[PDB]
Amino acid sequence: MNTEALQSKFFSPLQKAMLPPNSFQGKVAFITGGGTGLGKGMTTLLSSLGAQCVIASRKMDVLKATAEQISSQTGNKVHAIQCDVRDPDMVQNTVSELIKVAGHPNIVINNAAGNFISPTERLSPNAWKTITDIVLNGTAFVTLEIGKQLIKAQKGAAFLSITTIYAETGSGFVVPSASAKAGVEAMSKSLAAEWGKYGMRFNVIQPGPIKTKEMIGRIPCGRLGTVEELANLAAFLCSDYASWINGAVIKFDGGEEVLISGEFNDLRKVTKEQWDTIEE
Amino acid sequence: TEALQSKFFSPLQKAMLPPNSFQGKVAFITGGGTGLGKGMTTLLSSLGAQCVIASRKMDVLKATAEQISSQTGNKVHAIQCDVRDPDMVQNTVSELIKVAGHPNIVINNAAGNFISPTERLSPNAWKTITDIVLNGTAFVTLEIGKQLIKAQKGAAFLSITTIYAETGSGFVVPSASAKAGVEAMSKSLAAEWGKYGMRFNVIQPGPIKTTGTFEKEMIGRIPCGRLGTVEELANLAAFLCSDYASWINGAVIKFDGGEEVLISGEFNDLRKVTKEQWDTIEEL
Amino acid sequence: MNTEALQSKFFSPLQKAMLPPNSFQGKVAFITGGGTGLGKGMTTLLSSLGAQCVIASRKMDVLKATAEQISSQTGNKVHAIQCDVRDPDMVQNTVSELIKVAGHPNIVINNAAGNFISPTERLSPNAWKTITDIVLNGTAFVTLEIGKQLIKAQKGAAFLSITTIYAETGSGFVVPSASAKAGVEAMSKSLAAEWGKYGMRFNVIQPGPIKEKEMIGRIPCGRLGTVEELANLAAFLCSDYASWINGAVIKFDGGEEVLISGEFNDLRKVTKEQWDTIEELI
Amino acid sequence: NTEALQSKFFSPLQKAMLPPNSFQGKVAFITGGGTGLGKGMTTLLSSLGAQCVIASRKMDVLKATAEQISSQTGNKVHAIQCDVRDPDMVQNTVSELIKVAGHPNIVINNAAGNFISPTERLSPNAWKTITDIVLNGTAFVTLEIGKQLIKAQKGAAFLSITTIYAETGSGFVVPSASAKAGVEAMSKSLAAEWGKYGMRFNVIQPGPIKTLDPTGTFEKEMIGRIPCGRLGTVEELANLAAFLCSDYASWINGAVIKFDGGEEVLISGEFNDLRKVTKEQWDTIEEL
Ligand SMILES: NC(=O)c1ccc[n+]([C@@H]2O[C@H](COP(=O)([O-])OP(=O)(O)OC[C@H]3O[C@@H](n4cnc5c(N)ncnc54)[C@H](OP(=O)(O)O)[C@@H]3O)[C@@H](O)[C@H]2O)c1
Ligand SMILES: NC(=O)c1ccc[n+]([C@@H]2O[C@H](COP(=O)([O-])OP(=O)(O)OC[C@H]3O[C@@H](n4cnc5c(N)ncnc54)[C@H](OP(=O)(O)O)[C@@H]3O)[C@@H](O)[C@H]2O)c1
Ligand SMILES: NC(=O)c1ccc[n+]([C@@H]2O[C@H](COP(=O)([O-])OP(=O)(O)OC[C@H]3O[C@@H](n4cnc5c(N)ncnc54)[C@H](OP(=O)(O)O)[C@@H]3O)[C@@H](O)[C@H]2O)c1
Ligand SMILES: NC(=O)c1ccc[n+]([C@@H]2O[C@H](COP(=O)([O-])OP(=O)(O)OC[C@H]3O[C@@H](n4cnc5c(N)ncnc54)[C@H](OP(=O)(O)O)[C@@H]3O)[C@@H](O)[C@H]2O)c1
Repeated sequence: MNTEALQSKFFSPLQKAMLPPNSFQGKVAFITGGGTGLGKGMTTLLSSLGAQCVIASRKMDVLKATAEQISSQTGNKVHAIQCDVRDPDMVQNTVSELIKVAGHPNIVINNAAGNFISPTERLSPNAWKTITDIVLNGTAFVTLEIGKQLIKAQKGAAFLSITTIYAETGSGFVVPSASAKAGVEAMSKSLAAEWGKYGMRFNVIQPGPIKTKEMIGRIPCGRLGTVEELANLAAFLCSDYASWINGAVIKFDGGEEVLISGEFNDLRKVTKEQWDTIEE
Repeated sequence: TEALQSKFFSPLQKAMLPPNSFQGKVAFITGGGTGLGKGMTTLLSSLGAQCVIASRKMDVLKATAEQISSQTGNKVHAIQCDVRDPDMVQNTVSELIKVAGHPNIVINNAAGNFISPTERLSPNAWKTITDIVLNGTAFVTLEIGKQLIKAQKGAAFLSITTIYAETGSGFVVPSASAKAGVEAMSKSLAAEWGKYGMRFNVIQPGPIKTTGTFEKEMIGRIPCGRLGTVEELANLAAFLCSDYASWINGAVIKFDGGEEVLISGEFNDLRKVTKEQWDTIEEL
Repeated sequence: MNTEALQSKFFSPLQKAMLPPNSFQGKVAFITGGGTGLGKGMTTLLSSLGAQCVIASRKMDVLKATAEQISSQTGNKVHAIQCDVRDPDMVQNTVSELIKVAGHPNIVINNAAGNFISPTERLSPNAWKTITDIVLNGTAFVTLEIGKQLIKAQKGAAFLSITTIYAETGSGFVVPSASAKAGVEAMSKSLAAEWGKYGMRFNVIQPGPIKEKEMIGRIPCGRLGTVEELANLAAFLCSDYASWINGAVIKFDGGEEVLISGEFNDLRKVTKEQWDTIEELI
Repeated sequence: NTEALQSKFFSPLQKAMLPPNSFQGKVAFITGGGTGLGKGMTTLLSSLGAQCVIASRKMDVLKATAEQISSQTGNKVHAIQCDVRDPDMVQNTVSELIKVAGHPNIVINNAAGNFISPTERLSPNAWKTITDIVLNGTAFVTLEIGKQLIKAQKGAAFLSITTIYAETGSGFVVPSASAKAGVEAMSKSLAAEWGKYGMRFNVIQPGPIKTLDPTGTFEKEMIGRIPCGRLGTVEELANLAAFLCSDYASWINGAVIKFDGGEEVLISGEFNDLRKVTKEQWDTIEEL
């Protein structure tokens, strides 16, 4: 069969829960940006596997609707907490409330982000600072405060940051996002080293484009990723099956980064007949 | 301090994937008779995969194949193969297709290593490691790949390298070079062979439990406070070779308890500094 | 001869200017943090090679002194401008003065930084934010503003960011710095790609420890680096000899990163006779 | 325009950068020294006073190049015939190098082979050929010189020329990508292991250098993938190589330097394809 058909047959999405039913029972999970997109998918999966989930972002309206929607789907409680992660006080309140309504988290997912697609010369200083504040400082603030509380309580936890494939390579047009996300990965590798002694491990997923265009022509797997596939990976990394995975950075991108970064991968449209000619 | 690590990084050694979830799947595992390869074969077999294992020593291979087979009730086939010989590799792939079918899962795990000052290695010793690790994975991949293209079938490929493949390391230089070559190949074929339904990933393991003071010292370099287990490694490998990971391609996953981030961080040696010392140094 | 002597003989520092005399004549360089340490070293060399340098940091006192000190040493004028790089208004005023007194820069060195060595638990959100602000946002604010000006003027420039070896790997105890520095490296690689069309190139040096005994044992070259050595590498990367070097990250660390990062490098104190024993056992 | 800015601001400086005679008294051993990049590097080092020894398979081209450079610089270049994949030839070659010139201060591993081909069309032997020349050849040369240098209590600066795809991998050049990646891991390993012997090891990863494309349109399309807007030159590469092999770089060890006009960062960046978007198009995307 042709490319598209091989890709569809051999890279078909498996969009159901992977981990055993109720495997996350008795675990508390905290997800920033848990009300939409990737955060929402991860919450849905964790809740449905029995985790007690707490989600936090700026828009209380969307947050409550999502918490209520997942709650009635899974039977398990999702708590919503309004929080701007770039404000240390709201963060401190948020963690205080987190611990009151659920208890110390076993799973912390740093997923809240902001992004502008723009030529960099059209960005104001404030536009840049906004992305940096939400992504990097926001993740630092949440990690610092939860980290401090866990040390005091002598409990550990699994941390996961969702970054991006361009965090490692950089990219034009998404520059403050690229910088801030790169900062997030270094933080994770840093705290994986520093905080092992406290029972805290830190890992990263770098996603490519998830269905939530013909960037597909740049994806060896021949489709966009799905939220449910990403969530399975996240759940695995935040589970006890992955208790020895620490400091890891995992690409979830259908092969996109290796494709675009490989110098001669622009020969991929060259036909059989054209190859016969080149070899002569 | 070691109680927090023991409680919070406790190994979970049972099968993580759903029972019988690899039914109808065929897995080919080089170096399948021992260590990490055995543990991976065991897990895949217990989840219903039909496994084929291949390496040089037939007696160990047969014993392992028989021992797993009676534990799981699913058949494991042994094939004698020196992966550095293209003819033997050809016969092996052919036999694999004959007795089990085209593989859905390919695991390149066969390896050799010397721990030695590089200046003590002969050219032959160097070339041996390169042949087994790099050319062998290549030969296996090339041949399975050609058959899969012919048959219009795809597969998930997995190579076990090491944390020093990315960084290099003194004393394991030929291994470091060959394993790095293995990683570049996976990334290369993830891009080239996606169009054929083949995806390619890599696990970089740290020290796995395979006077006892060296072991104790090794742990001091590990944030998770213990060595890894074979069963944990196999859960990760089975995950990567499962349809749950059908959009995972070109990935490199450290399985090391945090060891690489610890040793590679410039100021991580400051972990030995005590709280009372920190109080003094913060005043300065 | 022993290890120490081999290292001494074969890795000896050459602390003199490498590039041809007056090869930076007609070039203007802007160096943040150029009043102390590595910044001062780099200014001294670029000035001594004929560049018109402009240095910028918070403390006018030290900045004015350094500028006069280098100027009298080299004969070429070094302008000081007071600037907190985390304050975008000051950055805007600073770049405007740079262009007024010297001209559009040909060389831009982002070197201003701050750091705390501390357990991460002991950091306040403010302490964290301060490092992030100086290092990442400061470098961004300076680059944004100068870049905008160079695009408007249709001129290009070579940019250089001084980071560190732990920016790529992370490190405990220096976590806000590691994060901000990694951010700076991603920025450089991003703008190397985006701004090539405008004649701007972006490179990075990752230094190890520059002029304790504990490190020297982790440095294959067996000594700390010198400021003059680092300055030669920086000068090369900001020169027309490196006009095709863009998006590069160069470790300047005596081999330290490869040493500490390599799993079996802890075996480096094993003696010949122990190696005899180890081999026999296998 | 864009071509005017790039031409003006990324203009090649193709003359020697290091001080005249700065390599007098030094000996340099270069594999593949007779052609292309190796030749260019040999020429510069000779011109700065180094005694060069070049080695590869074809004695005819090698001897010609050696003579041609010697006459241009007045400094002797020795040719030695050697297949780097043959450990016995390598041993004889190093022994000759030491007898005719001395223990090398500079070692440049530049000999290579490559196929551009769908991986499916490669025989085992074709794959093995690339691995043997690039990885094993570099190892054999390094192993033998290293052993001699240790025995003599001398050190040296080692340099390997790889490629931008050694770190990323790449379809269509898979044996070469793998072997070159092995070469990089080797440099990093020996930077750590052999520092104690006074040996340092660095790498340059070149992008496309001005020495399949009969019309000239593939080259033109390659340039569109390069921020600097041109291909690199041999003389520029040679300048970077000489810097890394000079005493000015005596504290540079385990480093990997891209020399690529920004190509690798351009192609690796997910959203860099947005460089095609015009000012007017951006005016609408930002207005939403
Ligand atoms: N979707 C993809 O194809 C893709 C690809 C690559 C990477 N990613 C990464 O994956 C993550 C998820 O992104 P997404 O696509 O699901 O949604 P998104 O468009 O990135 O939305 C960001 C989320 O973060 C929250 N947020 C924004 N500012 C906040 C703040 N100051 N404080 C607290 N929360 C804040 C938002 O909720 P509120 O508005 O209520 O504050 C929202 O839920 C991001 O980190 C992104 O970088 C996604
Ligand atoms: N164990 C660890 O702490 C650890 C840590 C990091 C990475 N790793 C990696 O994990 C993998 C598994 O190693 P292990 O610890 O299970 O034990 P091992 O001693 O590395 O196992 C070697 C395996 O490779 C096979 N083999 C060797 N030469 C072969 C050849 N030429 N052709 C075919 N097969 C060959 C052996 O079988 P035969 O003898 O029958 O040929 C044996 O099964 C290796 O790739 C290793 O590099 C292990
Ligand atoms: N020194 C080493 O062994 C080594 C090792 C690794 C990395 N590095 C890196 O190399 C670079 C050189 O640092 P260094 O060691 O020379 O001194 P440093 O302490 O790292 O840098 C301080 C410099 O930055 C300026 N600065 C601080 N905050 C500023 C702000 N808010 N706005 C403007 N300027 C500011 C300071 O001047 P004012 O006080 O007047 O503001 C001073 O000149 C740094 O980027 C550092 O990260 C150095
Ligand atoms: N030019 C570029 O655009 C570019 C780009 C990326 C990387 N590179 C790298 O830069 C280096 C130089 O490449 P190049 O373009 O000058 O030519 P090349 O085709 O890459 O290298 C051929 C050279 O290697 C020698 N050689 C081949 N097999 C040998 C063997 N078995 N033993 C000893 N020598 C052998 C050849 O001499 P004999 O025929 O006499 O044996 C010739 O001098 C290579 O390592 C290449 O990988 C170049």
